Amino acid sequence: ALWQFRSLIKCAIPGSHPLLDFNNYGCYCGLGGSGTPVDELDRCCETHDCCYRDAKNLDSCKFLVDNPYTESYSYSCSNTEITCNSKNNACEAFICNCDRNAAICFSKAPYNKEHKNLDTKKYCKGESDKC
Ligand SMILES: [Ca+2]
Ligand SMILES: [Ca+2]
Ligand SMILES: [Cl-]
Repeated sequence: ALWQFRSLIKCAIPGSHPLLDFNNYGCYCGLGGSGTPVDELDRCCETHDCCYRDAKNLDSCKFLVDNPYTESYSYSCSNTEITCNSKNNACEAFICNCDRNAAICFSKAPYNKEHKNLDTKKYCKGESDKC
């Protein structure tokens, strides 16, 4: 679930505010995206979206017609470390892992505040590079 993803971000990056910080950043950090990623953190967000695309192609997820953004899963946070409950079903487990990979990628990527709230219409028009 989207709110859970943001919780994962807070876990890996306690020093941040998932919404104000990682939403409306670059061309892909936020709901969907387009164009060419502006930087490493932006690439993390692009990758994340493609992860959700892959999820929808999983057998289990297909049958569930599950929506990555609203599908809830079980996770726990421990000292900056994220854990996706092994009891989540295969689809839920793939979605949680997508979010987990994203959160970790964010934590490693440098944050460039000038990439915040870019004009998608004058910096992101076009198609994604991958997926
Ligand atoms: Ca996005
Ligand atoms: Ca669920
Ligand atoms: Cl598509």
